[PDB]
Amino acid sequence: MPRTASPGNPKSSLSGFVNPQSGNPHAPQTNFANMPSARVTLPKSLVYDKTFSKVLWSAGLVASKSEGQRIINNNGAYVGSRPGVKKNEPGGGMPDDLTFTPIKTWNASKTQEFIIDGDLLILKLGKWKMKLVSIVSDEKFKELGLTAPGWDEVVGKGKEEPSP
Repeated sequence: MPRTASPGNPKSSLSGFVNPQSGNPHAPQTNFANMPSARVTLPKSLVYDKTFSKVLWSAGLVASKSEGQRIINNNGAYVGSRPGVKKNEPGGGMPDDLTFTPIKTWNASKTQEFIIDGDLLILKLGKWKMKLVSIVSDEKFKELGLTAPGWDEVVGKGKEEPSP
C-alpha cells in the first residue's frame, strides 16, 4: 500500500468539485456592495497633502496610514473624483468630474487634482475594501451658512461644550 503507492493521485473530498459549506463561496450579490460599502467624511483641507494614503486611513476606513500605504505600494487600488460642478467629461487632461488611478504614489499632485472633492472623494481598494469619503472645506461652509446660528455660536461665542 505505502510502498506501492500511486505517484500523483487525486483527492477525496475534492476530486474535481471544490465547494465547501461555510459560506465563503456563497457570494451574496456584489463584492463592492457589502464589504466595500463604507463611507466617511473628513475636512477637505487636510486632504490636499496625500492622495490615496491620507484619505483612506485617516478619513473613513482604517489605521492603514501604515497599512494603507502598503496597499498603495501593493498597487492594487484605484482613485476616482466626482464633485458635480462642471460638465467637462474625462477628456484625459487630468479631469475633475471623473478620476481614475493606477495607485502609484503621488502625494500632492494627485490629491489636490482629484481630491478637490468639493462634494465627492472616492477611494477603492481591491485587496479588501473600498472606502469613499465626502469632503468639504470649513471655509466654504462659512460662505453658505455665513448667516446662521452655527457661526455666531462657534466663532463669535466660542463658549460651547463641544469644541471645534
